[PDB]
Amino acid sequence: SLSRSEEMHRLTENVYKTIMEQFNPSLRNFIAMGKNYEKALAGVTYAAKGYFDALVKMGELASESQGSKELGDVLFQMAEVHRQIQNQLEEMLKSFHNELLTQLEQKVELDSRYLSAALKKYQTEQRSKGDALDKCQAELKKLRKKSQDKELQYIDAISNKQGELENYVSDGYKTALTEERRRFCFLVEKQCAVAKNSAAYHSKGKELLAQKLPLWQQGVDS
Amino acid sequence: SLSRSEEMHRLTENVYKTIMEQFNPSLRNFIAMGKNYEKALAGVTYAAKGYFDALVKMGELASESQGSKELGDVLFQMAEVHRQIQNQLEEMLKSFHNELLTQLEQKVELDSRYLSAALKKYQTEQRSKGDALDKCQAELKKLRKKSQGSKNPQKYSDKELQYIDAISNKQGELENYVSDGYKTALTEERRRFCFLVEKQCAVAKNSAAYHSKGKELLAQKLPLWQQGVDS
Repeated sequence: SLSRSEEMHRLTENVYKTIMEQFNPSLRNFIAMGKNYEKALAGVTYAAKGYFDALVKMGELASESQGSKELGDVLFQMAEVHRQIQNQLEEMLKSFHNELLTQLEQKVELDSRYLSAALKKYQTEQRSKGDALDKCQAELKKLRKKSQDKELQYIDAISNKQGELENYVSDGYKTALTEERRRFCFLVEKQCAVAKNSAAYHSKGKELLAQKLPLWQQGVDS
Repeated sequence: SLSRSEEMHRLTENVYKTIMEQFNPSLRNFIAMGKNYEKALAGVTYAAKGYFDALVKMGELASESQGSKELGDVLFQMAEVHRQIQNQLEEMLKSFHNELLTQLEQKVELDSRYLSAALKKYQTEQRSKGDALDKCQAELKKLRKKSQGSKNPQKYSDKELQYIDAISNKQGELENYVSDGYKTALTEERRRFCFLVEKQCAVAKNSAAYHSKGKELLAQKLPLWQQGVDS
């Protein structure tokens, strides 16, 4: 390591600062934004029922009519398809709250605070092994300049501190990057987890309509 | 129990009555729930945007990361799939509005008033033919009791045959008039339930296109995103 092992230290620092300065505040925004989105979804849930019952009611009247009885069956079936799709939506929504939103809230609420302490702790021991090396060198200097094997004790003590430091930094940086990568990953995963539940929503709708649509269409063209 | 003409006449009156007293009111309630449902979805549309921006921003922060840049793309793709799907919703929405709701709205608005005039016109006309028949048949009975068999003058017998002729004609016109009203009644009734189903179909057709566009975008990318997670 040259005088560039300074960069590695400085980098560990920025990684921690950036998670606090940008990552968490933006994630919070993401959460709030997601919640707003969640709230609108729940809205569709309540309104869906009013519509459902109105379909059924048209269905009943048709089933009670003088000569449009067969159409009552079409209406009921349409209401039925709506009920099932509406249920797959609620499944997705529940998965939106329980696996993405609630999770992220919990993992972000105190995260900056701990990263702060984690960073401070890192710098502290980093500053410690540095001050210990300097003072150790400020001695190998007081000796070499005074001698104008006690020297062998330092040159070999310096190199040990130089090693124990170079591998404390490199070590911090590794952890740091894990810290950064892990937070994005977690986000992506849960997103996938809900996107997967989303798929089961569209697939059921596509499926359900595929079966019934041609029949409803024929009942009309009848 | 006044023949098939009286029974059919009654069904005509009940058919118009059911369209005005139940079909139309329940249809207005249907439109009303349709609109509440429409607003709800519209609500989703707006929130969708903010969510979109958020995703993109996390994507940008990831592309500027040191060792998470890869994930930046997975987020951007998710943002994309979401934006597209969101547009497909806007569409189902537009058809839900332009083909069903607005359509049922003007159809229903002044309907019972026209159905009401239609009913009255039918009732009035079928009552004239009915009264005309009864009077006619009444003057006949009145004429017969003046009969003196073998001695009835030609003036007499000719008049009787004139009435028999007229009764036969009025009698038949009335029957068809009622018989014709009934067919039209069933058509008025039939047509509305049918129009509802049609529009419901059009919206369903739109709904399939949205749901299907969703399954392709996700079934296509999900497995790949599933990999980026695997790291």
